[PDB]
Amino acid sequence: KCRIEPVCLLLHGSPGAGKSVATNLIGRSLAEKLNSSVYSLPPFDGYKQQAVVIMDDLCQNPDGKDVSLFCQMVSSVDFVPPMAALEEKGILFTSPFVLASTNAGSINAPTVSDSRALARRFHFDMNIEVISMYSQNGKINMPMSVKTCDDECCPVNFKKCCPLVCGKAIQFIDRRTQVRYSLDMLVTEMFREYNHRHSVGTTLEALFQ
Ligand SMILES: CNCC[C@H](Oc1ccc(C(F)(F)F)cc1)c1ccccc1
Ligand SMILES: [Cl-]
Ligand SMILES: [Zn+2]
Repeated sequence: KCRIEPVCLLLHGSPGAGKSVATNLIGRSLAEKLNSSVYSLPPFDGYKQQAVVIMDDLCQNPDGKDVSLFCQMVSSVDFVPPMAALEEKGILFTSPFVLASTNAGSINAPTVSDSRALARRFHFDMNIEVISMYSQNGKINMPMSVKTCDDECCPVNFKKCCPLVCGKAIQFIDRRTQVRYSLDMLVTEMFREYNHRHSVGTTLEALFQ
């Protein structure tokens, strides 16, 4: 149990809510801070210890295999993804971030213990809301949402701003506290938690716990 636990995000949205756009942008911003890239987990072909793993469109009813793998990934246990069937060598999983999206209001695992294990691991658990101006027919308008903002915007974690970044088009709502974030703000939060987990103070604290 020598690995720092990945920082994990779950986004709940609807099919047209731009869930995958959101995880892609959050993921890329975080990955760039670590000089790395994003890897989408095929539901481990192509995994190369990328800093950010994305799991898009989690089903509402994961089975025991889904639960088991996810709980390996998001933990402090050394974990070698299964690669034998791909005839590739075993390598330790080291991604410090895992982002997931789902259309489910609530994920329901097979047992309530399983549900507790998932809840423990989704540190950030947010609803996506698309702002009505930027949605037609239940589908987010990407041309509108990617259009560069004027200079009233100066983003923290991106080189330029658009409504996707600063909360004009999409917002993220904490499911426990109802606190609201722009995508940019959420990246700041996720990287702060990463820095917290990797700090000397935190790691030395664990010697006494
Ligand atoms: C095989 N069952 C559906 C595939 C699977 O769905 C999942 C649903 C939930 C979870 C968990 F456990 F909540 F993390 C993990 C996976 C999934 C979805 C997207 C990416 C990887 C795996
Ligand atoms: Cl149980
Ligand atoms: Zn903006």
